[PDB]
Amino acid sequence: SFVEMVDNLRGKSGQGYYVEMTVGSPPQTLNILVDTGSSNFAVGAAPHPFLHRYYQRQLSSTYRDLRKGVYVPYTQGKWEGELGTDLVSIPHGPNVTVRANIAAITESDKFFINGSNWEGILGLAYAEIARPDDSLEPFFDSLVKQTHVPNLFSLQLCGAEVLASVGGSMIIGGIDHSLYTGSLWYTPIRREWYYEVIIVRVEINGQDLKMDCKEYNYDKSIVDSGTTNLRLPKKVFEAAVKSIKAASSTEKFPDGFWLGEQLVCWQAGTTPWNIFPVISLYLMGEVTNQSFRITILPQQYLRPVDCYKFAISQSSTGTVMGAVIMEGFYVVFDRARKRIGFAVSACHVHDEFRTAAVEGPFVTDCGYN
Ligand SMILES: CN1C(=O)[C@@](c2ccncc2)(c2cccc(-c3cc(F)ccc3F)c2)N=C1N
Repeated sequence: SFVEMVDNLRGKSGQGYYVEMTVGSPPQTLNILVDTGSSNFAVGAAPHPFLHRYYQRQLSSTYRDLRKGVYVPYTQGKWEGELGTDLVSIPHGPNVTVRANIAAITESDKFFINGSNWEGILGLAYAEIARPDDSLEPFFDSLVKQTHVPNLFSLQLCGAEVLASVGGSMIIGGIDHSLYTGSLWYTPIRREWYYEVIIVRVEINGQDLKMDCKEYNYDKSIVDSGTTNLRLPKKVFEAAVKSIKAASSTEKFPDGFWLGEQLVCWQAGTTPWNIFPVISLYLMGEVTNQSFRITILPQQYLRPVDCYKFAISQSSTGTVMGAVIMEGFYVVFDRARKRIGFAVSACHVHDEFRTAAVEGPFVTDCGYN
């Protein structure tokens, strides 16, 4: 039952959310980043300065070598490992054990994070973007094929001298109605690689950015629990920042802040949330000319570091709806029906004049790549 999966996620602000897993026999306990933006189950499997524990294949009686290496250079860094399979469970998840592919990371650069408290990544996206190629079955595919767990999972990410601690829930194989209020609205998964969606309109304090919607999805828009910020294509970013600056003009900030590098501080409970506007993303609906909107507050896009960082930033690889977006909502990754549902989260942070919202329908191609 889903009650035992509630609060099964933990994290530090800006360093992702992780779920506890065990790998091998006897079971080796590891904290694993829940990542909808990649498709490899990849776990530290050798000593590293930021790892205080790692996967030791030699200690597992059930480990099987696939006799194949994997090398994954990526923009910000890289990881490299060796492929194999082993038994995998999620203690506070479905009561099942599955044989899954595991990339045992032997070498990496700027991949692991100092103090994050996770030792690997659970890529929940689709085979198309798996490394080295799409023949390496992702964890969730193996889980569904090997067990009777329904082809669906949902994420409630709650957020918040030491980085603030965050919590949330990953409900595997269904939807926990206690985790949200109001209605669930669904946007189609445009293609099964990333969790790609289409944004058809963007509003800052009710004011339409009035861009050709192709810009919003140039060259794609994805939902990514493995990204902290709301990331926007350059032209949309600039337009968004312009509008946000204007709405909050009363107070004045350094452009280092708007560039998401500098933090700004008020002291304990004086933060002027009301001076910052709400942001609405309209997502394509299940019905052609129909859309719905998710609206987030400054409490979501200014993330605590008294002090905050502007968690909206520029992207050259399309829109990324990261934690900043997801923390307002209960997000259903309905793989079986090729759609992503959004509803107001029971845990989303807000005040007594505003609240995050999911609302539809609104009547309204925008697909780019
Ligand atoms: C964009 N993106 C990545 O770059 C990657 C990844 C996955 C697999 N292969 C290459 C890159 C990743 C790797 C490591 C850490 C983090 C990370 C996650 C957080 F939530 C916060 C801070 C972090 F640094 C993210 N996952 C995703 N979605």
